[PDB]
Amino acid sequence: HMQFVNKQFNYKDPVNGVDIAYIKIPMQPVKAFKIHNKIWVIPERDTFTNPEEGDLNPPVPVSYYDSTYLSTDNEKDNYLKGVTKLFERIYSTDLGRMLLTSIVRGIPFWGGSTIDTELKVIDTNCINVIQPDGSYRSEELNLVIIGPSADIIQFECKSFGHEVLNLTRNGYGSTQYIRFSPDFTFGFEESLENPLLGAGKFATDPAVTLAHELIHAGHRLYGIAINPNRVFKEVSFEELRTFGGHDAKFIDSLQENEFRLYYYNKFKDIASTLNKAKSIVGASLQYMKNVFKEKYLLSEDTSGKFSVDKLKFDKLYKMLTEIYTEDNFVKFFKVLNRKTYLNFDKAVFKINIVPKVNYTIYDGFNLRNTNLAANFNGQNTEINNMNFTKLKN
Ligand SMILES: [Zn+2]
Repeated sequence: HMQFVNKQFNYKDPVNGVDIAYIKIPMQPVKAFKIHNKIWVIPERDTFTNPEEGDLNPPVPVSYYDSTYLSTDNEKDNYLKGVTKLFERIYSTDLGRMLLTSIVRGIPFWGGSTIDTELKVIDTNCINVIQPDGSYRSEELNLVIIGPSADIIQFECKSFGHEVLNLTRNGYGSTQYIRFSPDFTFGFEESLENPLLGAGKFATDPAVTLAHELIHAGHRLYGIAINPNRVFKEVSFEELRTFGGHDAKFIDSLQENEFRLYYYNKFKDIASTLNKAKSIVGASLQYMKNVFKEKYLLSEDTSGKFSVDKLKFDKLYKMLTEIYTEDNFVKFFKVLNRKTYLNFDKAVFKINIVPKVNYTIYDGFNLRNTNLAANFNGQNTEINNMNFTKLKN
């Protein structure tokens, strides 16, 4: 049986109000599946996180629009089993296990109250969960995997903002929503080693596509995201960090080090908010004080802990910013991947990673004991054409 995903959810499965539920994104309800503590999956196209982006009608170099995708319960059960299977694959790694744990730990901070002495949740770091008796109760979560909006292949990580606070960047953190599909993959290129096998089309293992957005999710959960302002003469610092590898030192070790001490200080600001705290709204004040100490790897002192172990911050901060990277995950999955984010994808492939004969948790497309095992022939869209239907812009 499983390990990350508690049970095997079918979309047919009956609402129970706890892990199978109709919810409201903080509008009409959607069935949602709590695959793991703090992590839900919504197998719908995302019409909800954007008040403007409330449609799927076509209006970016590579794009793909189909208003009907993720419409049938047959699609939604598959979408769910895909994300599930992709969750298991990423968790099957020492890297993916550690990052999912940082993500489950990374509970968004209680910086909600105008009141300086008071801890309160921020409304947006919740969903409203309709309990079978036909009533709604707010539940905190860290992560939502949701299906895409109009552009099917527009994968991202977003979060409800604060009227004053930069939640993903002040250390607080915020509930994270990933528009993601295990139902599509993009083509990239590399001509192997056999010096040159011309211009072939390999497919991205969508476990990498998912890993990418989780690393963003982890960044934004620990409120250590880099301002999307910060770019390369034009590519996001946050993306270059997230991709990692040869790209990673395009970001100067100058801003690398100011970014680090800026977050150290926003951690200390957070450790003072707790100590100064004398009240709580809605769990125990101390229980909730100890979840954030667990989160920010806080210390011990009988007067009232307070201290940030600058040595322990360093190990968390780097784990999140410099080890949790797309490149490192590529070495673990042992797949053919982009050698840079500065790439672009060329083609869009319809895939089905659900049937174990198509894709596994341990090898993805590149199945053991087959031709797909050699030379990443699993990911090669010319050889494994039976697992990739090319589509256009
Ligand atoms: Zn990204």
